[PDB]
Parts: sequence; C-alpha cells; structure tokens
Amino acid sequence: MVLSEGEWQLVLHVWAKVEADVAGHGQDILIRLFKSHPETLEKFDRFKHLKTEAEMKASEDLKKDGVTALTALGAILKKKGHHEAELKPLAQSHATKHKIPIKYLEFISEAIIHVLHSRHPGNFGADAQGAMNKALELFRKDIAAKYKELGYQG
Ligand code: HEM
Repeated sequence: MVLSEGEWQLVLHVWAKVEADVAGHGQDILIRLFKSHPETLEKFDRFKHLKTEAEMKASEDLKKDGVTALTALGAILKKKGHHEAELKPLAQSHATKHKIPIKYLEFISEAIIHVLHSRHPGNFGADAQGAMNKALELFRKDIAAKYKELGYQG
C-alpha cells in the first residue's frame, strides 16, 4: 500500500499540532490505551501496578514513555513511507524484548485516533482521519513483516 502526497500532508498537518504538546498527547494516548485494554498495562513493568487514572496521570514514568513512543512514531511518519531504517530497531525490541503482539499495536493505533479526534476536531475531519488510519495501517503492516523475519510474527 502507498499513501499519496495529499494523504501524507493531512497526516503531518495534524501531527504538527500534536507536537505543540508531546508530553500531554503521550499521557492521553497511553491512558486511553490502558483504560480501553487493561491487559496492555501488564507489559510495562515500571508501572504495571497503577490502579487508577489519577495514578496514571501523576506518573512521571508513564509520561516519559509516552514522549519516547510518540517521538519515535513522529520520526517514522515524517519519512512518509521510507521508514525501513527506523523500523528495524523498533521491531526488534518490541518483538524480542518487550513481546508486543500486533494486536496491541492495533489497540494503540485506536487510542491515537481517539485522542486526535477529541483534541483536534478542526484538523481531524473524515479525510484526515482516513489518511492517519492509512498511515498507521502501513506502519503496522511493515512492522508485522519485520516481526516475521525476526522470528516472532504475532
Ligand atoms: C506507536 C507504536 C509504538 C512506538 C512508536 C513505540 C516506541 C517505543 C520506543 C522508542 C521505546 C524505547 C526503545 C525501545 O525499547 O525500543 C519503547 C519501549 C517500550 N515499548 Fe513501545 N512503542 C509503541 C507501542 C508499544 C505498545 C503498544 C506497547 C505495549 C502495550 C509497547 C511497550 C513498550 C515497552 C514495554 C517498552 C519498554 C519500556 C521500559 O521498560 O523502559 N510499545 N517503545
């Protein structure tokens, strides 16, 4: 699959707004993920013990991981599909060290779309959401292919 330049522009336009507050979006996205799919929280040994949203909002460790995740995703999106080099180390750590199934990448993709829809209605209309979904689908498809090559695929 391949996105058009127009689709990439819609993706990068809303991402530019996300970059105005990376830490804030990072918290919102991870917390959305953990509330919608509690099982994903078990993968984060640092704060698997958090019980409530209030505790999650106060966690500096969660906020830092959110920034790290979004910054890595932003770098990938900015490559507009030419992200082979960026995906290699990410695929290896998440497949071999963290053991993150593709299902969880789908879950976080859903959280990203939910938060952008909530915080940026003016720049996340139907066409923009479709472009973002297409970009995330491409990311998941390529990461899944790498998982397979690495011996994980799951
Ligand atoms: C948007 C997709 C994601 C991106 C771009 C991303 C990016 C990153 C980055 C850059 C790191 C630090 C370097 C590394 O270990 O590779 C990291 C660590 C990690 N990621 Fe992801 N990640 C994503 C999704 C997920 C998901 C869905 C989970 C599991 C629910 C997850 C769990 C972890 C864990 C457990 C760590 C290690 C944290 C620690 O113990 O310090 N990641 N991720």
